[PDB]
Order: sequence, then C-alpha cells, then structure tokens
Amino acid sequence: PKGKSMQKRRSKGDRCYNCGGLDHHAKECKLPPQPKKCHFCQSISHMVASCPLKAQQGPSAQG
RNA sequence: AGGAGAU
Ligand SMILES: [Zn+2]
Ligand SMILES: [Zn+2]
Repeated sequence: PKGKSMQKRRSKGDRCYNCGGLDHHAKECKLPPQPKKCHFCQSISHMVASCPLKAQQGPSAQG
C-alpha cells in the first residue's frame, strides 16, 4: 500500500468516487456502482477513516 | 479522512 497526503475534499484534487478516474465523477462514471474503498489500502472492508495501516504509517495528531 | 464535486 502506498499513496500521498489527501483529505475529505471535493472537485479537483480527487477523482470519481466510484471508479477512481479523473476525466469524470461518480455520477458520470461508465461502469456499475462499485464499492468505495479505503483511500489508503483500497480495502472495502474498512475506510481510511479506520485503515489498520495508517495507524502506524500516518496516525497524525490533528483532525 | 468517507462519499456526490469545497470541503
Ligand atoms: Zn468512475
Ligand atoms: Zn485501509
């Protein structure tokens, strides 16, 4: 698992909330309604909001 | 860090 810093945001700076493409958004996607995945390990099991990795990769101290 | 395009 790897990536870069990001936050709960909208529009530019993020991608289609359904597939992960940039030329469109989740409401203009061209595939069926996918499960959204952890922005950190892509595990649908949980969310980055609970990623078992970030707990020791970037647990931060502010939110 | 959790949805819908500024949070
Ligand atoms: Zn898409
Ligand atoms: Zn995760």
